[PDB]
Amino acid sequence: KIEEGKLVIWINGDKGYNGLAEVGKKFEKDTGIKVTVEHPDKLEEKFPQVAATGDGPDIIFWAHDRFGGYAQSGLLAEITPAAAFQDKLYPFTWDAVRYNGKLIAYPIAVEALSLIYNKDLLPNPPKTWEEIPALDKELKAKGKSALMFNLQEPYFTWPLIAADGGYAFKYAAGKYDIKDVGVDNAGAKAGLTFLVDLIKNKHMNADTDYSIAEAAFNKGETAMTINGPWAWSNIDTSAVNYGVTVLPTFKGQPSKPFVGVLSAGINAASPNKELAKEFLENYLLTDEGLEAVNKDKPLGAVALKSYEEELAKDPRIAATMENAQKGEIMPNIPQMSAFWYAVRTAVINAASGRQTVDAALAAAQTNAAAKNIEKAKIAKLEADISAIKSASLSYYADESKYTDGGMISWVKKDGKIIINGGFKDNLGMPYNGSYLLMSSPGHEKYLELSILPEGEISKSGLDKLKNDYGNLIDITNDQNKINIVIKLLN
Repeated sequence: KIEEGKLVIWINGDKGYNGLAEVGKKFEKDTGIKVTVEHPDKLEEKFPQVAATGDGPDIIFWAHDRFGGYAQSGLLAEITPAAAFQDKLYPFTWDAVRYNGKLIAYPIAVEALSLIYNKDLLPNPPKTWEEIPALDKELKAKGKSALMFNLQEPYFTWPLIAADGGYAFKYAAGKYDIKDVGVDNAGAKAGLTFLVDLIKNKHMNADTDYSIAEAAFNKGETAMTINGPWAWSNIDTSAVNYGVTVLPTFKGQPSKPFVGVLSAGINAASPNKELAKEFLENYLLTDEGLEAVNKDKPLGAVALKSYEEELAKDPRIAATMENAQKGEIMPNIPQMSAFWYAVRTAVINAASGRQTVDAALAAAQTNAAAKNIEKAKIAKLEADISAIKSASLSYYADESKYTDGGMISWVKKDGKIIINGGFKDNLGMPYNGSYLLMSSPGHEKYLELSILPEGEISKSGLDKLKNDYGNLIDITNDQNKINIVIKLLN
């Protein structure tokens, strides 16, 4: 497994490993424990594999959104920072490294999209999205465009869509509700419509991707663009007088970009959790520690309050932090994968005019939430089946039969359950259909529960019921009233 008495650290190759190695030198100097900083490739997928076998690095640096999945697999240890140390970091950064109720990583850096503008073409960037059309008409008269940014990835268009109410997953009490997606709400409809209106009025092109927008801004063809700190170096080699500021507002509300928090997690299988904690809290997450890493590679905005005030001297870094505070922490749950494809398809379909804004977002809401909504409905259906079996078994232990009276029927009328003018002996009934229990007086091995669910169940849903009860289910009548029968006894 992992050798005791040392620290193995994984970080991406674009992060400051030479400066991080210097922090390890000062740590070895003061403690005698050697620290090796390696930056191998494909570590975001190498870690969950290798750590499942109880191996890997002691500390892993990566964006916070993948750590929630790691925590679900039990690959990350719970960190124990004192309240005194937590106050050294911005409070909202601690929310990016939370799964369930526990802290599972140290926040390091903070990144978000910002508005990048050409100071020669536009010395005063606009504060609102609504004034960009008139700015484009004024700039097109001189052969320039107002704004070009990547429309192919929902990461870049989401700040406008979410500004008026859109959200990925509802965050309630440290937990994300994977059944609640805010893609088809009124706010997302307003944001996407304004984006589509910009395209239909020839202010932007629906085929604009990352490379086309970056090339146009670097050659001084467009006055503005939307990008993150990773693109600054390509603008510096272009030498165009550019600035970085807060994203424009939409309907009086700020744009809400997804916030990415570079985080350091401790391997649950590491025998050096105290060493990792000591290194991260009192060596890396200091003014000297972050400066050494930043001298090797700029971190952008950082979660440490004391050092962020120093980095904020760069107005580009100050703008990145400002847009991040006004944005939404990117959910760290693996259900975001279905969110990305759903929104990506909706934006592309609406931008090219293949669907209406309502039809694109209605499909995306389905593409992002329907499978998780059905998973809950199926589990509640199985909860009723186990409850009916439990109550039927409790009748045997005290009486001498199952149903007693021949048949029992549950049918859901208008909000309540009824047993039809005759009581026998709380079931949510997620599909509002009908339950019916079959048993003839005699024997001890003949219980048959038949269900007539209302609504509809996908093929992936019915197959979930075939993977749980084996051959104990015979699904008939796939048209009109579907029928599910289960033998509650083995």
